[PDB]
Amino acid sequence: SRKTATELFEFLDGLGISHTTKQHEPVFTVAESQSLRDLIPGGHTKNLFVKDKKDQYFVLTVEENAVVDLKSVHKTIGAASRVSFGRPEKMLEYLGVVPGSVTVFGAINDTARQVTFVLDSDLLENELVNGHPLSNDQTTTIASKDLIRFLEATGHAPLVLKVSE
Amino acid sequence: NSRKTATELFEFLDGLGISHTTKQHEPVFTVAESQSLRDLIPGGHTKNLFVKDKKDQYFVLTVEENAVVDLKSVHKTIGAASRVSFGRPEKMLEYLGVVPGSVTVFGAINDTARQVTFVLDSDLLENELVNGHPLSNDQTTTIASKDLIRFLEATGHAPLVLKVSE
Repeated sequence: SRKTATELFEFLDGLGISHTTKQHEPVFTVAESQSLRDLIPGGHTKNLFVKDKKDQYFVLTVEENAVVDLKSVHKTIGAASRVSFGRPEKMLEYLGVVPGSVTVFGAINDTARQVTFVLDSDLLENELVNGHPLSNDQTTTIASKDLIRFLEATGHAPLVLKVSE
Repeated sequence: NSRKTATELFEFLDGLGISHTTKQHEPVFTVAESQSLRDLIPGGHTKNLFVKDKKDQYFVLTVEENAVVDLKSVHKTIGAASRVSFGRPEKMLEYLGVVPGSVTVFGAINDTARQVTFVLDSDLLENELVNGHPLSNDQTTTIASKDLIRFLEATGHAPLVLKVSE
């Protein structure tokens, strides 16, 4: 069963992870999305859901303005081939999210631990990081060190690697 | 309000003598799927910021997909009256004939009242070729960067070519 935002917050509370959240209308355009980010301190995350030819799945979580070279990233992350995008059926199955609502907090839904989470080194140089708490009408801030603790608590030992250009 | 079809756009470009090529594709939404698609399509890929100032002067800033615009300062570069604010969907549809998820520099063809000032980032125009959705997000169309300027001019939009990216 996919978790709700409330269930995510409760899980963070049980872990002793502090969080704050802004409620907002979902945003879509380039200027409106940026305008919203600029009101919310911290690194804002974006996620690449990918796989290799052996059907090993990864989420690469990077800062919003970072660029990943999809032709080469496999070599950094230990993938079996050049990566391909993961299709939505496995994205739903594993992370409980749909396109437009992808979030690193989706780790909580991957109870079979099919996804390897990679966190970009530069992203974690931010004191605070942001993602949607399983809903796109909220943005939640946690400490970057607590993102690691969150992932570990869901059974996902993250790889911290430089995947951004 | 004008809301032309992709066909109408192509015919307009044909009458201008602007060569175009288009890739048909399912619409893409995720980060990796969008990037994978861009990597198959040569040229600079465009993204657009639809903004206004306190005097309700509207602008479209068209930049390369991986560029960043400093929204706190860009008004000084483009000659706006104040720090800019995002343009809301009503006016975006009224002027450009586009909705969220389908914003495109080709929407200039819909701005028949010429309410929007188009600004092209100078770095973007160093690409020989540039890409945008031809008024539909299941296609991506490539034209020469100099032809993007010709297209804008033809629609009655003299573009400002300025460094608006960081």
